Amino acid sequence: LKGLRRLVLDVLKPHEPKTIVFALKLSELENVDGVNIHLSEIDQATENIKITILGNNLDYEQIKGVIEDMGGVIHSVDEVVAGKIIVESVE
Amino acid sequence: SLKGLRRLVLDVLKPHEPKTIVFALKLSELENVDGVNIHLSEIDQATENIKITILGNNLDYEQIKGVIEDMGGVIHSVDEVVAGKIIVESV
Amino acid sequence: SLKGLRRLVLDVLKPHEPKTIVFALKLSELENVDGVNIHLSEIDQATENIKITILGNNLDYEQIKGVIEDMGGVIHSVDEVVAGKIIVESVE
Amino acid sequence: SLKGLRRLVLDVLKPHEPKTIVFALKLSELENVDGVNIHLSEIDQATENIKITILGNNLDYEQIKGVIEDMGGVIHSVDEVVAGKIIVESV
Amino acid sequence: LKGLRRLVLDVLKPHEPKTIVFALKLSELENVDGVNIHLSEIDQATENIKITILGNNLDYEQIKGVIEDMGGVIHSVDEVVAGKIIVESVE
Amino acid sequence: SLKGLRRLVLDVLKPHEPKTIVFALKLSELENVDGVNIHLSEIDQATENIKITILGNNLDYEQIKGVIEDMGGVIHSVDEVVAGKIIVESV
Amino acid sequence: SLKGLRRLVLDVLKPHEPKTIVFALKLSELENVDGVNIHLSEIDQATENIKITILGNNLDYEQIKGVIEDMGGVIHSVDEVVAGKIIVESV
Ligand SMILES: [Mg+2]
Ligand SMILES: [Mg+2]
Ligand SMILES: [Mg+2]
Ligand SMILES: [Mg+2]
Ligand SMILES: [Mg+2]
Ligand SMILES: [Mg+2]
Ligand SMILES: [Mg+2]
Ligand SMILES: [Mg+2]
Ligand SMILES: [Mg+2]
Ligand SMILES: [Mg+2]
Ligand SMILES: [Mg+2]
Ligand SMILES: [Mg+2]
Ligand SMILES: [Mg+2]
Ligand SMILES: [Mg+2]
Ligand SMILES: [Mg+2]
Ligand SMILES: [Mg+2]
Ligand SMILES: [Mg+2]
Ligand SMILES: [Mg+2]
Repeated sequence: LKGLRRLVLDVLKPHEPKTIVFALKLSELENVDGVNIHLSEIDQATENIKITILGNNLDYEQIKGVIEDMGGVIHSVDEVVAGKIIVESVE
Repeated sequence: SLKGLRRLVLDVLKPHEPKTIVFALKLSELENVDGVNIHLSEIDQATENIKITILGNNLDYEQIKGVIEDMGGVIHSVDEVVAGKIIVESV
Repeated sequence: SLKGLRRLVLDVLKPHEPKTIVFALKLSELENVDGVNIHLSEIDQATENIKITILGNNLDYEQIKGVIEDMGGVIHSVDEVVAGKIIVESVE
Repeated sequence: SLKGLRRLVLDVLKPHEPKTIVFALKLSELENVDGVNIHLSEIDQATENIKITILGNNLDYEQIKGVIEDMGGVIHSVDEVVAGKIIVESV
Repeated sequence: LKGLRRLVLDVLKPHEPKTIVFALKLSELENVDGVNIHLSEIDQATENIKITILGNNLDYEQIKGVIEDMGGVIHSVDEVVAGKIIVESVE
Repeated sequence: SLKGLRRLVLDVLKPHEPKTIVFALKLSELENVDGVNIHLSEIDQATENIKITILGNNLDYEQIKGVIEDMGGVIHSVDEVVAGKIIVESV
Repeated sequence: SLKGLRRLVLDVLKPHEPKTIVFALKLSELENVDGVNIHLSEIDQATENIKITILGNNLDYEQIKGVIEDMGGVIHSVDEVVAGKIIVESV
């Protein structure tokens, strides 16, 4: 258990494909334990989704690749957890 | 083994009849479904807004949507999707 | 064996009598009912609005509705339903 | 066997005497009462408003009512009732 | 496990002695398992404190004596828990 | 044996130097101190207000106050205190 | 031995480049560090404000500060410090 452990991505995307498709593909990466997609807000042609990815030594670029290949773009990385222990934010 | 779509939060519109209970039962009788939670969002005239949370393993979206429509329901939005081996909650 | 209806949150309106502790007792005595929670939402002139939470296994809605209605209450709406092997909570 | 009335929350009005500690002790001394919690809601110039939560097995309402009345208090309302094998919480 | 188990007191006391001593003396009473003193507000010559006393079969008169013999006064009993099971107030 | 001052929540005022890191460090090296948490409440032109939480057994206030003093800090108030065999939280 | 600085929460300012993932990775690769959490507070024109929480044992601040500065980061303030054997949370 090392490297990138959890990422929270601010992603913008068209209506297609559906977020279940995004979720599935991402979840199928080998170093990924689970993926959560939260619909932030849908608009006229786009959709704003918050993706939480849990894993072990996650390959950002890989993750960004799957996302972009499906027409989505990453607007920002909101949270990054790295290491042996999943450290939560102290608000 | 646990994989695929694990949880779906669905925004659904439907007529008073049949009652949410039938939906819950029918959805819960699906093969990979562990459980189903149907929360009433708001009642209107001849209409009813519910939030459907379906937990299970490698769930079939299409099979779920099918059940719902087969009962006069319609899916307005997919609010949250969880996929993978571990259930990940939104940060 | 866990299956069927597992939990219901019923919005019920009823005259003052019988008291809610009687609704609770009667509902709790039903077979397959693990427990019952009756929350008082508001008291009116000659009526009360109460929230009923029923836990159990493979619950029979009609039977539960029967008890509530035999008792003088009316179900205005089913606010929550849970069905299946696992009691899944609502994600907020 | 665990059954009957399991937990009550009572809206009680009482004179300043006797003290809430006397109500709590006396009620906790009842045959099938596991515990009692008295939360002071408001002290008025000649009376007080308390919320009495009583936990137990097959609780006797009339008996609990009696103890409260012999002590000079009166039950204004029954806010929550729990009954059966398991203690269920409101959702 | 019988009698008074928890008490929450609204106490008024002059600046001296320090709460550090209240908590310390009270914690030293026979049937007390622990004491939590929370500072509500401090004024020009006094301060309002919240005393949480946990234990088994607590003696109110003893505690009250210890409080007064130190200069503080009990303005009110905010919560009382009696019995075999520590029952929290249902909100 | 677990007794006396168990936890303290200290409101402290101190010049920017020495840094809170040194404060936490020297306090944590005290005899019966299990751990220390220093929370920066507010920085000012020449001073900063921190909240200090000290966990341990039969803690010595005089000692704690001493160390804080020596580094130029000052205890403005004692917001919370726990004493006794068991750690009791406020209700 | 479980001692010293256990957890730190640093308010940091930095240019968009390099990404926060590299910071999170590099800080997690430091000896003594069990895990790192970088929360995005805000993105500005040429800058970015992040809150970094570091967990581990007997952490070296000067080392952490260096890694950050070596990457263009700057520590505007140390918001929380935990030191000792047990991780203590702010009350
Ligand atoms: Mg919009
Ligand atoms: Mg409407
Ligand atoms: Mg009304
Ligand atoms: Mg009304
Ligand atoms: Mg209604
Ligand atoms: Mg209703
Ligand atoms: Mg009232
Ligand atoms: Mg009044
Ligand atoms: Mg009043
Ligand atoms: Mg009332
Ligand atoms: Mg004042
Ligand atoms: Mg005052
Ligand atoms: Mg007062
Ligand atoms: Mg100031
Ligand atoms: Mg200021
Ligand atoms: Mg700005
Ligand atoms: Mg700043
Ligand atoms: Mg700052």
